[PDB]
Amino acid sequence: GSHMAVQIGFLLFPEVQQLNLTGPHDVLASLPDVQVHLIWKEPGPVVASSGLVLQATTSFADCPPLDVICIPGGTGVGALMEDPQALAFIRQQAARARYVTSVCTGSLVLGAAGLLQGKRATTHWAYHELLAPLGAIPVHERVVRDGNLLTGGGITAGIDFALTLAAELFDAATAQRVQLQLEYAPAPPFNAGSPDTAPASVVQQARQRAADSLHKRREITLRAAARLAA
Amino acid sequence: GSHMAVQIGFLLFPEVQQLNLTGPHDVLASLPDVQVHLIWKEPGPVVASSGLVLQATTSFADCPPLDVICIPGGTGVGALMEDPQALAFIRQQAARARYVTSVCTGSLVLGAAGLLQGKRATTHWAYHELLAPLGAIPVHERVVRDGNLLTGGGITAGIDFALTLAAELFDAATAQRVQLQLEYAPAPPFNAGSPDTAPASVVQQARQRAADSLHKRREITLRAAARLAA
Ligand SMILES: [Cl-]
Ligand SMILES: [Cl-]
Ligand SMILES: [Cl-]
Ligand SMILES: [Mg+2]
Repeated sequence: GSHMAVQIGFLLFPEVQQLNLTGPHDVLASLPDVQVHLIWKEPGPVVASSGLVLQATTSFADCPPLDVICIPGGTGVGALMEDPQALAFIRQQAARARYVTSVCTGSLVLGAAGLLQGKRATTHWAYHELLAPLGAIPVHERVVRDGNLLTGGGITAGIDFALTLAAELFDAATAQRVQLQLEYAPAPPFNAGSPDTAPASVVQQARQRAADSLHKRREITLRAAARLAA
Repeated sequence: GSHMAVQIGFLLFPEVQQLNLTGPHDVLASLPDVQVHLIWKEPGPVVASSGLVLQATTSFADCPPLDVICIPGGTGVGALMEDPQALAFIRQQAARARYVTSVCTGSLVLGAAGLLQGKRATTHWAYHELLAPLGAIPVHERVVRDGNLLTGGGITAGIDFALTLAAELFDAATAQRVQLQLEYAPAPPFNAGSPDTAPASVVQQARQRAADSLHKRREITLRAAARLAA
């Protein structure tokens, strides 16, 4: 241990999209003197949306004050957006955190917690329209900073997000060393990572596959928004 | 129990580099009609090199016959390269698997198992010189295919590897749909992901940080290579 150790905490909830957590985890855990916490109601196993089992290391109650709080996205976001225990924890940690952050649909949770009002932010492309009712000003960029808020786009944007955050916590040379250790020189075999470049038939397939979830999440978002409006 | 599901297995071992497993796992588990296994000597918790805890779903003995075997890399591969039980599992699965695969330094395990003799393969850039003593034809590319062998480069190459494998298992349109769902249109904040583009100062800092591991792994590699004589 060190008096100056940086405390980084990820919310780990059932039906998280695990890459939203595990991509950033590997970038940030590599940084000098960092301790990374995986936070839920109690320590123990938590099942991600793929069926991969992750393990929370601390409860909300025992989590130390965080220098960075990060909300990963996933199917489980809808429940979180109306989880008073989780939202209260997020607001409490955000009061003093150096950085308040999210990846993918985790920004919808920051929105439900009241932390995006009047702020520019992004989220997963398929849910991007849900930012505005939460008070955010939506921006279509992969990593969006507004003061001490940092939000990443959909799933794999967590890697770009975390390297950006690494340079802010330390410096460019440190982020570059991590990027090289991860051999992060991506060369995607297709050009379908954005709805603006993917084949139109693939975009339609993706939207159809997401329509039921988007409908349910919109209902949740509007209830969360009405709470903020009152 | 979808009977025609592709059976995909990752070796999950102590001191795995978790992102070598969790990146490809999230890609492949998104495919239709697949079942993904995490295999170790027994089911239960397995701690990755960063301290992230993962959970093996099956023992070697209980694992079904796999269509795809995938060996992730990590600090723990040195032990695997001389682990007779793990090597026997790999060899028996590879004897009939439709695809034999690895990410990062997992190809050194395939090499120790005798499965790269005369075969084109890659690995993490910092360990690439360990391929030739194991009989491989070392190839400086991010994803290398040689018959039913498919190997990926260091850590984050797992995502590009897995999308390539997804198109082989299914088709391009299916792999594109997963790419879009993962929003995998990378925009790295630095250009240091390869030793060819990173600043030379950064390459030196990465090489020095890897030096003790490389020393240990070279000794193991030369013992494993001599055992390939018969
Ligand atoms: Cl169509
Ligand atoms: Cl390694
Ligand atoms: Cl080793
Ligand atoms: Mg079959």
